[PDB]
Amino acid sequence: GSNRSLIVTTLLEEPFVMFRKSDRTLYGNDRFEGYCIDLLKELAHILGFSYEIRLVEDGKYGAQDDKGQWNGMVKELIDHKADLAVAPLTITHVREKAIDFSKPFMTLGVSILYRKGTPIDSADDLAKQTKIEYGAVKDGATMTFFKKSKISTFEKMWAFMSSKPSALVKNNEEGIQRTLTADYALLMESTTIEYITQRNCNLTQIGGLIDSKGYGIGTPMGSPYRDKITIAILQLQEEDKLHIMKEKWWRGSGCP
Ligand SMILES: C[C@H](C[C@H](N)C(=O)[O-])C(=O)O
Ligand SMILES: [Cl-]
Ligand SMILES: [Zn+2]
Ligand SMILES: [Zn+2]
Repeated sequence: GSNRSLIVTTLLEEPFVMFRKSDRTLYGNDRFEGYCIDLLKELAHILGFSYEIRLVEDGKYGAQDDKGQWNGMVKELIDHKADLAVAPLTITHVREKAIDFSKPFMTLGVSILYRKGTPIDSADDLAKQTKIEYGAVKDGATMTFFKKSKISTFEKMWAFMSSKPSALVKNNEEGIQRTLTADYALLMESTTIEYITQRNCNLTQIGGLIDSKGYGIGTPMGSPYRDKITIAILQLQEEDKLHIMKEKWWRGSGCP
């Protein structure tokens, strides 16, 4: 064991982690802002560590291939290339077999992003039909949810998605654009839907939450920092700081 700064793996995703806008050019950690950047700053202060933020090269959250090999931030942790993954990283039972998670700092569920004014009201309506395309981000928790479901409705939807080489999108930005340009609904985590629908009055959430889960800080399996981060998250919750941080970055814009 050594004393050194922690390496934090992450990726770009609004409003969690973004390149802050400046016209003096910025280096290192100073390049970044967002809810997860604030959370990291608070966790580092409480626990007393310095750190360096590195974007994950493949830009992916993490999913397993047919051989069982991981990619994205999960793989960085597995390979011990980072000490912490600080991102909107969904805690899943499958991922827990490969990495460790703090307790959640945010909770959420899968829901549906679609246009307003349609008669679609639930995931069942989407599995019912064919005119409206639907999908999710590739190599993500939401995709894995459908690929692994044993509920008929979601097995059907996975068959649909999986077979269309367009429905599984590279990231949230491309999914949002598809919703804006084609007859397409995005399966998407509810926190990000809240973020988008507060800023785009022509989009809405369709239905409620299809499941319930949390975002946690990821560590390599067995890391001593996992329980420390958990304790610090509980302190930030008790101090009201996770509340302030959410409302800081989910500020919202006027939608009549
Ligand atoms: C984009 C998002 C990624 C998700 N937060 C994950 O950790 O895999 C999703 O899958 O819906
Ligand atoms: Cl980087
Ligand atoms: Zn290690
Ligand atoms: Zn409040």
